[PDB]
Amino acid sequence: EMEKEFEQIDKSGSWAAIYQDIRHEASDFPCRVAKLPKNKNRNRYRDVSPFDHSRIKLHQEDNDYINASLIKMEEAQRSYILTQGPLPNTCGHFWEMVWEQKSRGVVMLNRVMEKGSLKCAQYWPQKEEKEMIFEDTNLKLTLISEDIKSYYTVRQLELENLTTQETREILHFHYTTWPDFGVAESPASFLNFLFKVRESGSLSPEHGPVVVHCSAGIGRSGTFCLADTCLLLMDKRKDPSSVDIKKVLLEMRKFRMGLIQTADQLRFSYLAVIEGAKFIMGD
Repeated sequence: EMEKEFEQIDKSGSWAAIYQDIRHEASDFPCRVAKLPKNKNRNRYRDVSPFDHSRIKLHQEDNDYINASLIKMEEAQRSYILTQGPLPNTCGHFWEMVWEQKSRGVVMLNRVMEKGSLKCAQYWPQKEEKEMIFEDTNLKLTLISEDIKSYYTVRQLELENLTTQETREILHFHYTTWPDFGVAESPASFLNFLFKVRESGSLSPEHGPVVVHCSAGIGRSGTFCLADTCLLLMDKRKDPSSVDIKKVLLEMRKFRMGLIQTADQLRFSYLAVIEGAKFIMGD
């Protein structure tokens, strides 16, 4: 049981050492498109770029670059798009990607402002009567409804391709209570949030991949998809105890660098999977 490894790592207080080992073993692939001069202002952080082989390409010949990666989990049969929080100049690209990739859900794990700085542009409308038009990509975005809860908020958005006037409903799942520093004591509310996304259909194979982002698109975003995939694998396998979280994380890091940004986040991912596995187990 992953839980035994957990308590072992706890007794010997070796979380930084386990986490460091993941950093060392993680894949390294080129990110040459991300690093081209003409793309400097499409990247929020210099040290966080999508690998060329897994990057999402916008369907435009001007510049197809967005800082976003397709994380395709073979065995789990789940795909995710991990991206950075949009920039003042990349909100049109963001919604273009959502349109072109046929996503049904957007999962946002940060607040627009955290620790007194902007982590992300205000990329969706806050009022029904003031829609947003992204002129560079010819999309219209309308707030349809908003359900604010204690730990998260779910919004129904209407995205319209102004070129063809097709419309789709996008579900926006906004986790609003990740603490500014470190991680929560109990994974309970994070798990609750994950199940709400799942229940929405947003993760389901009839749709394009869910779009997941925080500020850089690797820390909280990595936690979300790591926990989801681990739980999915435990449900599907004949031997659930066979699910190795470290091996899943390294597989995911083949598709985007830096997933899980601290040993705290690693430990929390364990916690979430272990606690979550209890519902998944039959209770």
